[PDB]
Order: sequence, then C-alpha cells, then structure tokens
Amino acid sequence: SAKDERAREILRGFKLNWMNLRDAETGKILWQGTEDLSVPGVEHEARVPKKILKCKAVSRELNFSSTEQMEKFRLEQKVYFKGQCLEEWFFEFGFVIPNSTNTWQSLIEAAPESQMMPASVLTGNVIIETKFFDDDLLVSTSRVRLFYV
Ligand SMILES: CCc1ccc(CN(C)C(=O)CCc2nnc(CCc3c[nH]c4ccccc34)o2)cc1
Ligand code: NI
Repeated sequence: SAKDERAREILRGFKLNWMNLRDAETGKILWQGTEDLSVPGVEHEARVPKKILKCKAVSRELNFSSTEQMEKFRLEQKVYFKGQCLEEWFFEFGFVIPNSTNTWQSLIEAAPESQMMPASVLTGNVIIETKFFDDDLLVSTSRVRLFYV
C-alpha cells in the first residue's frame, strides 16, 4: 500500500460530529453546528451570527471520531475574502487513538482588522478552506462559505 491509501483510510473512518463556538470573554455560546464540515470535494455553507466578527477571542470545540490512529492530527485553515487570503491558522491536536471520539478545544484570536469589517460586505464572500493532516500527510481539504447573520 502507500501514503495516498493511508490518507484515504483515515478519511474513510473520520467524521466531525459537532462543533461550537463560544465567546471566550464570557463562555457563552455564539454558534453551534452539527454538519460534518470535513467532507471534501464539495462546497459547504455555514450561517453564523455576526457577533462572532466582533469577538476578540473565540473558543472553538470540534468533536470528531476517528476509526484510524493518527500520530499527529493537525489542521491548517485559510480565510479567503474575495479570493485573497487574509488569515492563516495552524492548530495541532496530536495523537488520536483508533476508534476514539474526541473534543478538540482551540482559542481563535482573529486579526483586529476583521472585527471592524462590515458583516454586510463579508457575508457570502468568505471561504474558510481547511486542510486536515496526519503530520505531513494530507487527509482531506474542505471548503465552507460563511454567511454572517
Ligand atoms: C475544522 C472544522 C471546521 C471547518 C470549517 C469551519 C468554518 N466555520 C464554520 C467557522 O470558522 C465559523 C466561525 C467563523 N466565521 N468567521 C470566522 C472568522 C472570520 C475571519 C477571521 N479572520 C478574518 C480576516 C478577514 C475577514 C474575516 C476573518 O470564524 C470551522 C471548523
Ligand atoms: Ni505498498
């Protein structure tokens, strides 16, 4: 077999069960989702309250299940506005035990400029591209268009 097949095995057995975002300054829920936004090869859409743009720090919880073991599960996210990448984020979970369900909590502090850009201009014009990796092995690339409501 080969690295490409190993990456497909991981993807086959992976799923995102639920996700939430909280305002880190209060611990209050801002948004909750239950779509598996890890699914590649299609474009997804997420509708999120515009208050998220005005938060200096957002705590994100991603709950996921993995059939396969991963030595170093990590994410790369890029935020594109009208085709231009305005921000890049790197997150690391680490070792994933086979046949496990896990909650990954990450603090996200977006660029201060994003807190003043009008939601009316951003809405429907932002794509978050996420690349799921096991160390340097690309498992999936997903794309989600954001709407700020
Ligand atoms: C790994 C699984 C997974 C997949 C997809 C998603 C994508 N989703 C649904 C969200 O990220 C929701 C929260 C949200 N909406 N806009 C933002 C930041 C905007 C922003 C930050 N810097 C900027 C600079 C300029 C303009 C806008 C911005 O964050 C989350 C998790
Ligand atoms: Ni082989």
